Amino acid sequence: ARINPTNSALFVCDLQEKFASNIKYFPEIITTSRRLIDAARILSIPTIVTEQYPKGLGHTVPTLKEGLAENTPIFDKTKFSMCIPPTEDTLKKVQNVILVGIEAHVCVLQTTYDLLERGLNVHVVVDAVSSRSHTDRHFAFKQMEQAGAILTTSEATILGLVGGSDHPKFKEVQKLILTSAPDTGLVPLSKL
Amino acid sequence: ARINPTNSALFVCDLQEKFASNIKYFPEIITTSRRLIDAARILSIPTIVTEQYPKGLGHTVPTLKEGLAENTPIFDKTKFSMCIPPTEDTLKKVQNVILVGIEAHVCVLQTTYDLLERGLNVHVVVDAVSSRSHTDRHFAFKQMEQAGAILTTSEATILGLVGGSDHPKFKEVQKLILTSAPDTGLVPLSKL
Amino acid sequence: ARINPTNSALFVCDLQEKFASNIKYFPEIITTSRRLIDAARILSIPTIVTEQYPKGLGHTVPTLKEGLAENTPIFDKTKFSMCIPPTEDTLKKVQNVILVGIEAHVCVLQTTYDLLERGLNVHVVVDAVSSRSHTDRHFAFKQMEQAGAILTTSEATILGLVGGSDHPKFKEVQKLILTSAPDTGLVPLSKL
Amino acid sequence: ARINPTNSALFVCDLQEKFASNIKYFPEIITTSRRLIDAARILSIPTIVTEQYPKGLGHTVPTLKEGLAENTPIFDKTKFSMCIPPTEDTLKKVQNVILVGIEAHVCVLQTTYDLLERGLNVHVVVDAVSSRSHTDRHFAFKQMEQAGAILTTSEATILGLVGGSDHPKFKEVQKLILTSAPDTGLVPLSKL
Repeated sequence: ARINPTNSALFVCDLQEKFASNIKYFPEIITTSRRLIDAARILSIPTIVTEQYPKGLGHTVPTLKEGLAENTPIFDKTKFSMCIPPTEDTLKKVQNVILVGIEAHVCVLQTTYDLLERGLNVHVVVDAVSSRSHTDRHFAFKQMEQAGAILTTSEATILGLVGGSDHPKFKEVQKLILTSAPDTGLVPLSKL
Repeated sequence: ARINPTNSALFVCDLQEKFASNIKYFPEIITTSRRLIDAARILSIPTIVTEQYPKGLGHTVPTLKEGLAENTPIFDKTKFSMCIPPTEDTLKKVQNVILVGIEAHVCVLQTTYDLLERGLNVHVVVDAVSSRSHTDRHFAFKQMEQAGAILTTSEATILGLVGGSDHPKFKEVQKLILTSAPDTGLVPLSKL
Repeated sequence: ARINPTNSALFVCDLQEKFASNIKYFPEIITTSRRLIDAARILSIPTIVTEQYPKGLGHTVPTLKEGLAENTPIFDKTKFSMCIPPTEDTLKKVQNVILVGIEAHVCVLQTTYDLLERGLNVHVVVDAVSSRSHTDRHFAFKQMEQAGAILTTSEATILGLVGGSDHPKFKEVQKLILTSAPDTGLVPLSKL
Repeated sequence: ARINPTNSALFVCDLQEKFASNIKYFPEIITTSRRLIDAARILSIPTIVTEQYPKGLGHTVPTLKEGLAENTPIFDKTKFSMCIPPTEDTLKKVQNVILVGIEAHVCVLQTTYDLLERGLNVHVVVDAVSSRSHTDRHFAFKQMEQAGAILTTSEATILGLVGGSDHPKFKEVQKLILTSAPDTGLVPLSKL
């Protein structure tokens, strides 16, 4: 599974502001999710944003909306998976889904399962995906891996999409990754 | 393997009183196993409970018993695996087994092996499964995933079973997960 | 792969005296390797022991020799893999090899590759296998896992062989695991 | 996948001067990469070196060039993968690639994928591979192994190539591994 700007879509899973206080490393996950949003906008990659029950949970964080392409749709849902009817038009035109968003073990995991069933490759951006619980997040990644999803990072994805430093949009995406993505406790303390 | 209340069974492995002093995170595992017992009762999911040598090892912890459906069967065994004659008819009806309890590397692991041989999918609830030794538990999970068992968490499992906030039993199961399941030392301390 | 006393052999890899100063958790690995030596003797499981360059690295630690049955051969070698001509006949009569010993990333790993090629299932006893370096040991397990070897522990293996407390040899092998196996730093320290 | 000096090539990717201050464990990785370069020269294993945009990033670190086998090609590139036309003839002669170098999640990962696509076995030397970010490096290895790359270590590789202590070049390669390769924090802390 080799991602490029013409065979991939970005899915933004339920990144709503009323979650903030519960989600682990939420500020970092917003920062890094915005990088992927910008990258998708620069690389003309179709972006889908969902919102879980926005009547109670509010809408997508403003900063993320501000990076979205002019015609990016935002679909509301009560089903955990992002694979709802109005997303299928986008899904027919791509072979890869890049996934960011929250409750890795719920909406991100169920989405991942649905996309894999449909024969799509799923690229989970671990530094842009989190849960209320560290354990739920930790094992969400394992379940996604077991099922065949690629566990990747923001900088790996962004540079993987352009393939080389000669890419027409390399300088634009390089600006987004000038500083390393903020740490989200993914790397264990080292044994001496 | 997509779990729902109609294609799954809950298996409760040997969570007995005399194990309290020896099993790592025993109190936590009891709390979290009870959540899964409750979810199964709510969603009409058949529950099987076993006990190993109940005369020596005690009976199932009261907190767990108190959550069981009116006619949930409790079977005693000497075999490590829960796949014993009295459980065979339950297994014939289901495609998935949700697994909690102890002897992670013994009874839980051997149960897992036996179920996979029978063609069942196994969903090991890591935050509800433990051992006397941290090392035994850690590599039990690795052995299960190697064998093809799914390493999942209680909250992932509960919400996975309902699939969305419009499920008629969503509000009932939502009570079970109001607070995150207690930590059982599954996530490594991270470095900067 | 389901291990039992009639389908398995124990392979003891190069647990020699001069490694004592240059192996992480050497005393712990000897203690635990002796447990598997004991279990194999009790259960009539054929045991094969090797020695690499005994003139320059010393002989098998006395504790381990004392646990071997009256027969049990000790083969010297210069090749890293324990798969030398004298071991070929034992391998033909079994489907599983339980593996303990040192140079996880060298002698243990190469033995593992050779055995899997011969069509044998390999069960690596992680709490009885080590290296001079933590990194070499850590990724040795990952390499073994990748090739299809099972990463197991001493108690999991010993109890896995008997399958229940009604087994005629249960109480005899239970003696070997009354106390948990020594801790060889294999579990990540966890975040609060 | 059984590496020997006659079926293998060493790929050194983008270990250049301007990366020195922007790569975790750069000095360690250079020391360890030099061990593999020396081993390849000793064992007459074909070595290939790439440099990414050497106009801006400078050239291969002097110490590494000092050890290179006599007729070693060094190719420049802007594409992240080492799999460029000039490397094709080398790759048609081998079944195994040993990989060291930097942007674990960029050059090394992209090279790894390209190599695996060509039906080559990839041996990733984890103690000679790193990134600017720990998280990027950590998941680089995960993505590599998901794709089928072997995560190995320098000492495992050197000794794996010779097969035994009676190899005509064993004493020569043994000098390179007299001390353990410098630690790069790859093993999870288990005890403070």
